[PDB]
Amino acid sequence: EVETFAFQAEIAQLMSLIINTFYSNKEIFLRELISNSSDALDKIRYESLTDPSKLDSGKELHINLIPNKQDRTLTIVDTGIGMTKADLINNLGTIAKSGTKAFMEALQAGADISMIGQFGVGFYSAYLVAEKVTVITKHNDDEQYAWESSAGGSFTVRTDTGEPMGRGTKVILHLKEDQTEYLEERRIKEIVKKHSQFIGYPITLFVEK
Ligand SMILES: NS(=O)(=O)c1ccc2[nH]c(=O)oc2c1
Repeated sequence: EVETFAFQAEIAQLMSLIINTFYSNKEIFLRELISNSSDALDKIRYESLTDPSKLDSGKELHINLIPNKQDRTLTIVDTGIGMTKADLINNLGTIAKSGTKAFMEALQAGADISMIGQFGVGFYSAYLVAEKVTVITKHNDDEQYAWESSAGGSFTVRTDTGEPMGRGTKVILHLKEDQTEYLEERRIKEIVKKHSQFIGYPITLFVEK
Protein backbone atom coordinates (compact mmCIF):
# COMPACT_ATOMS: atom_id res chain seq x y z
CA GLU A 1 0.00 0.00 0.00
CA VAL A 2 1.93 2.99 -1.36
CA GLU A 3 0.48 6.50 -1.06
CA THR A 4 1.74 9.18 -3.46
CA PHE A 5 1.57 12.83 -2.39
CA ALA A 6 2.29 16.09 -4.17
CA PHE A 7 4.74 18.47 -2.55
CA GLN A 8 3.38 21.86 -1.61
CA ALA A 9 4.28 24.27 -4.41
CA GLU A 10 6.76 26.14 -2.20
CA ILE A 11 8.57 22.93 -1.20
CA ALA A 12 8.80 21.82 -4.83
CA GLN A 13 10.28 25.26 -5.55
CA LEU A 14 12.88 24.88 -2.79
CA MET A 15 13.78 21.40 -4.00
CA SER A 16 14.42 22.39 -7.62
CA LEU A 17 16.38 25.44 -6.45
CA ILE A 18 18.63 23.10 -4.45
CA ILE A 19 18.96 20.75 -7.43
CA ASN A 20 19.49 23.32 -10.20
CA THR A 21 21.48 26.15 -8.58
CA PHE A 22 25.19 25.98 -9.34
CA TYR A 23 26.69 25.71 -5.87
CA SER A 24 29.95 23.87 -5.23
CA ASN A 25 29.82 23.71 -1.40
CA LYS A 26 27.68 20.58 -1.38
CA GLU A 27 29.33 19.04 1.70
CA ILE A 28 27.08 21.05 4.04
CA PHE A 29 24.32 18.47 3.49
CA LEU A 30 25.93 16.23 6.10
CA ARG A 31 26.17 19.04 8.66
CA GLU A 32 22.46 19.74 8.18
CA LEU A 33 21.36 16.11 8.51
CA ILE A 34 23.53 15.55 11.60
CA SER A 35 22.10 18.73 13.11
CA ASN A 36 18.60 17.45 12.35
CA SER A 37 19.52 14.19 14.09
CA SER A 38 20.90 16.08 17.09
CA ASP A 39 17.65 18.05 17.38
CA ALA A 40 15.61 14.82 17.30
CA LEU A 41 17.86 13.28 19.96
CA ASP A 42 17.41 16.38 22.12
CA LYS A 43 13.64 15.94 21.83
CA ILE A 44 13.54 12.34 23.06
CA ARG A 45 16.02 13.10 25.85
CA TYR A 46 13.87 15.98 27.11
CA GLU A 47 10.77 13.78 27.13
CA SER A 48 12.65 11.05 29.00
CA LEU A 49 13.58 13.51 31.77
CA THR A 50 10.02 13.24 33.15
CA ASP A 51 8.90 9.91 31.62
CA PRO A 52 11.78 7.39 31.51
CA SER A 53 9.57 4.79 29.79
CA LYS A 54 9.92 6.94 26.65
CA LEU A 55 13.32 5.23 26.26
CA ASP A 56 11.83 1.73 26.43
CA SER A 57 12.20 1.73 22.63
CA GLY A 58 15.95 2.29 22.96
CA LYS A 59 18.14 3.89 25.62
CA GLU A 60 21.17 4.69 23.44
CA LEU A 61 21.17 8.20 21.94
CA HIS A 62 23.60 8.22 19.02
CA ILE A 63 24.22 9.03 15.35
CA ASN A 64 25.61 6.48 12.88
CA LEU A 65 27.03 7.23 9.43
CA ILE A 66 26.90 4.24 7.10
CA PRO A 67 28.44 4.45 3.62
CA ASN A 68 27.76 1.60 1.19
CA LYS A 69 29.76 1.77 -2.04
CA GLN A 70 28.01 -1.21 -3.66
CA ASP A 71 24.58 0.38 -3.15
CA ARG A 72 26.03 3.90 -3.58
CA THR A 73 24.17 5.03 -0.46
CA LEU A 74 25.10 7.13 2.55
CA THR A 75 22.82 6.45 5.52
CA ILE A 76 22.49 8.75 8.55
CA VAL A 77 20.90 6.89 11.49
CA ASP A 78 19.82 8.48 14.76
CA THR A 79 17.89 7.14 17.74
CA GLY A 80 15.99 10.40 18.29
CA ILE A 81 12.29 10.96 18.82
CA GLY A 82 11.41 9.93 15.26
CA MET A 83 8.44 11.02 13.20
CA THR A 84 4.80 10.05 12.94
CA LYS A 85 3.13 9.45 9.59
CA ALA A 86 1.52 12.87 10.04
CA ASP A 87 4.96 14.40 10.62
CA LEU A 88 6.33 12.72 7.48
CA ILE A 89 3.52 14.03 5.27
CA ASN A 90 3.78 17.45 6.94
CA ASN A 91 7.20 18.10 5.37
CA LEU A 92 9.04 15.78 7.77
CA GLY A 93 8.17 17.70 10.92
CA THR A 94 9.25 21.09 9.54
CA ILE A 95 7.45 24.37 8.90
CA ALA A 96 8.82 24.19 5.38
CA LYS A 97 6.33 26.61 3.78
CA SER A 98 7.26 29.62 5.91
CA GLY A 99 10.85 28.38 6.14
CA THR A 100 11.21 28.28 2.35
CA LYS A 101 9.63 31.75 2.20
CA ALA A 102 12.25 33.16 4.57
CA PHE A 103 15.12 31.21 2.97
CA MET A 104 14.41 32.51 -0.53
CA GLU A 105 14.19 36.16 0.52
CA ALA A 106 17.53 35.74 2.28
CA LEU A 107 19.08 34.30 -0.89
CA GLN A 108 18.12 37.42 -2.85
CA ALA A 109 19.41 39.44 0.14
CA GLY A 110 22.93 38.00 -0.22
CA ALA A 111 22.65 34.63 1.52
CA ASP A 112 23.85 31.34 0.03
CA ILE A 113 22.57 27.77 0.20
CA SER A 114 24.85 26.84 3.12
CA MET A 115 22.59 28.88 5.43
CA ILE A 116 19.55 26.67 4.68
CA GLY A 117 19.66 25.31 8.24
CA GLN A 118 18.82 28.67 9.82
CA PHE A 119 15.42 28.44 8.07
CA GLY A 120 14.42 25.01 9.37
CA VAL A 121 14.50 23.22 6.00
CA GLY A 122 18.02 21.81 6.19
CA PHE A 123 16.74 18.32 5.37
CA TYR A 124 16.22 19.23 1.71
CA SER A 125 19.93 19.95 1.30
CA ALA A 126 20.14 16.16 0.94
CA TYR A 127 19.26 16.75 -2.73
CA LEU A 128 22.58 18.53 -3.21
CA VAL A 129 24.15 15.06 -3.40
CA ALA A 130 21.27 12.54 -3.64
CA GLU A 131 19.13 11.73 -6.66
CA LYS A 132 16.71 9.97 -4.28
CA VAL A 133 16.16 10.06 -0.52
CA THR A 134 14.46 7.40 1.61
CA VAL A 135 13.48 8.24 5.19
CA ILE A 136 12.67 5.35 7.53
CA THR A 137 11.32 6.52 10.86
CA LYS A 138 9.70 5.16 14.02
CA HIS A 139 8.04 7.36 16.63
CA ASN A 140 6.88 6.00 20.00
CA ASP A 141 3.26 6.89 19.16
CA ASP A 142 3.14 5.47 15.62
CA GLU A 143 4.24 2.60 13.39
CA GLN A 144 7.37 2.39 11.25
CA TYR A 145 6.98 4.31 7.99
CA ALA A 146 9.07 4.87 4.86
CA TRP A 147 9.08 8.23 3.07
CA GLU A 148 10.69 8.50 -0.37
CA SER A 149 11.19 11.11 -3.08
CA SER A 150 13.32 11.51 -6.20
CA ALA A 151 12.13 15.15 -6.38
CA GLY A 152 9.96 15.82 -9.43
CA GLY A 153 7.13 17.19 -7.29
CA SER A 154 5.99 14.09 -5.41
CA PHE A 155 6.83 11.81 -2.50
CA THR A 156 5.54 8.45 -1.35
CA VAL A 157 4.73 7.11 2.10
CA ARG A 158 4.29 3.43 2.96
CA THR A 159 4.32 1.26 6.03
CA ASP A 160 7.89 -0.01 6.34
CA THR A 161 8.14 -3.81 6.42
CA GLY A 162 11.94 -3.63 6.65
CA GLU A 163 14.18 -4.09 9.67
CA PRO A 164 12.44 -2.83 12.84
CA MET A 165 13.98 0.42 14.05
CA GLY A 166 12.98 0.64 17.71
CA ARG A 167 12.86 4.44 17.63
CA GLY A 168 14.49 7.13 15.52
CA THR A 169 15.05 8.15 11.93
CA LYS A 170 17.12 6.73 9.07
CA VAL A 171 17.94 8.99 6.11
CA ILE A 172 19.15 6.97 3.11
CA LEU A 173 20.92 9.09 0.49
CA HIS A 174 21.00 7.45 -2.94
CA LEU A 175 23.93 9.50 -4.18
CA LYS A 176 24.32 11.08 -7.60
CA GLU A 177 26.87 9.38 -9.82
CA ASP A 178 29.39 12.23 -9.50
CA GLN A 179 28.99 12.58 -5.71
CA THR A 180 30.53 9.29 -4.53
CA GLU A 181 33.30 11.14 -2.66
CA TYR A 182 30.86 11.26 0.28
CA LEU A 183 31.18 7.47 0.55
CA GLU A 184 34.92 7.79 1.25
CA GLU A 185 36.01 7.43 4.86
CA ARG A 186 38.52 10.29 4.93
CA ARG A 187 36.06 12.64 3.22
CA ILE A 188 33.26 11.93 5.71
CA LYS A 189 35.74 12.24 8.59
CA GLU A 190 36.92 15.61 7.27
CA ILE A 191 33.36 16.95 6.97
CA VAL A 192 32.31 15.74 10.43
CA LYS A 193 35.36 17.32 12.08
CA LYS A 194 34.93 20.57 10.12
CA HIS A 195 31.20 21.09 10.72
CA SER A 196 29.97 18.81 13.53
CA GLN A 197 32.74 18.86 16.15
CA PHE A 198 30.37 20.11 18.89
CA ILE A 199 27.42 17.74 18.38
CA GLY A 200 26.65 16.33 21.81
CA TYR A 201 26.09 12.74 20.69
CA PRO A 202 28.50 10.02 19.55
CA ILE A 203 28.88 10.02 15.76
CA THR A 204 30.14 6.62 14.60
CA LEU A 205 31.49 6.38 11.05
CA PHE A 206 31.00 2.79 9.91
CA VAL A 207 33.72 1.24 7.76
CA GLU A 208 33.27 -1.15 4.84
CA LYS A 209 34.62 -4.60 3.98
N1 LIG B 1 3.23 20.20 -8.96
S1 LIG B 1 2.14 19.06 -9.24
O1 LIG B 1 1.26 19.58 -10.23
O2 LIG B 1 1.61 18.68 -7.97
C1 LIG B 1 2.97 17.65 -9.93
C2 LIG B 1 3.01 17.49 -11.31
C3 LIG B 1 3.65 16.40 -11.87
C4 LIG B 1 4.24 15.48 -11.02
N2 LIG B 1 4.95 14.30 -11.23
C5 LIG B 1 5.32 13.77 -10.04
O3 LIG B 1 5.94 12.77 -9.80
O4 LIG B 1 4.85 14.60 -9.04
C6 LIG B 1 4.19 15.65 -9.66
C7 LIG B 1 3.56 16.73 -9.08
